Amino acid sequence: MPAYACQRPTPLTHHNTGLSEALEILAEAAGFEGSEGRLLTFCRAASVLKALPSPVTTLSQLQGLPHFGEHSSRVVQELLEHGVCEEVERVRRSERYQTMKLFTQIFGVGVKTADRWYREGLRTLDDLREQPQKLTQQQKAGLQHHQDLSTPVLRSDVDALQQVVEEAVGQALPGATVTLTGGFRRGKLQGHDVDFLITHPKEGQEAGLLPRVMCRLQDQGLILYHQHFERSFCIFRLPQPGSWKAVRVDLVVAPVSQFPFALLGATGSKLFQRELRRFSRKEKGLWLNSHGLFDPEQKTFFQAASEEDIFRHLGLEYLPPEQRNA
DNA sequence: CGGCATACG
DNA sequence: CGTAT
DNA sequence: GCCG
Ligand SMILES: [Mg+2]
Ligand SMILES: [Mg+2]
Ligand SMILES: [Mg+2]
Ligand SMILES: [Mg+2]
Ligand code: NA
Repeated sequence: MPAYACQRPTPLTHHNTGLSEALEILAEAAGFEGSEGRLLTFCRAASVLKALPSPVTTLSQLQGLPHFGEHSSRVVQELLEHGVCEEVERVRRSERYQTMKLFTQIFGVGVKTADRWYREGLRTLDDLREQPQKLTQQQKAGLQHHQDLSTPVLRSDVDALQQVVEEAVGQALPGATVTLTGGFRRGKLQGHDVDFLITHPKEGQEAGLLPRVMCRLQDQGLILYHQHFERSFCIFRLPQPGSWKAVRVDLVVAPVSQFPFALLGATGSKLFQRELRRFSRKEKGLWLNSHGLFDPEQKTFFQAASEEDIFRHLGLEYLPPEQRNA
């Protein structure tokens, strides 16, 4: 088992679901307390289990696996022996965890804002609605639409949204293309948002595109919220039988020369990209981001034509999106 | 021990 | 500060 | 919390 998540296939569904979910609870709780190092380790340990070819049934099977030390091993041991881990259950039922989870799930609210509100004594969404002076317009949108945004987005919803985005993109810039990214490109059947990447085959033609797209979507009555650039974080109005629902949609524009890097970054998973960038810098001496791959010794950028190119240039076996579910 | 991904709105 | 993968 |  290699130590970096980008060195091993990680499928969407796997053989250690309960064990990984418990470790991910501890990762999430670590983040609510600002402990980014412990969040990473618990996330990494969870991802190792997702990469295994069969269920862990005995503690001996953790020996030699990366990112399993005393703490993550004890969690697994308790789950295997009793079906429950006391630490995990204590976190799950704690007022701090449940409220930070509730608050951070609001669009426009992060850990720092949620923590401040928690310390001020706030606990519920109605507590927040009773004091709109404390809210940004973004938070107001997130709170107004919270119920809809808590409902899973389905793959049928994605097809409908892609068509309306393509329509607006086609008027804004003929020949521009729309690619589905994020979790749905990795094969997820549900999600909490839809992610798209837009480019144009002629380098430079994509300049100024996203304002033109957003203006056209807003004119069509499809935009319930947006920030108004090259990234937009929108709430869309999606038709439903006899009504509609609010859906989070993210749009990204990249020049075609950067498209492989932007596609790689936007396809994720989040942990996969963190691990890939860590691997690039620490093992290969190259600096990876959503725009390119930089050799800081020669001061040159690697021209990729495909994701396959990028994996080859990092000396990694290629992984299709469906195997990047770290 | 230091390090833990990286960018844009 | 927020957002995203 | 774990790795190198
Ligand atoms: Mg997504
Ligand atoms: Mg998104
Ligand atoms: Mg230390
Ligand atoms: Mg997200
Ligand atoms: Na949030």
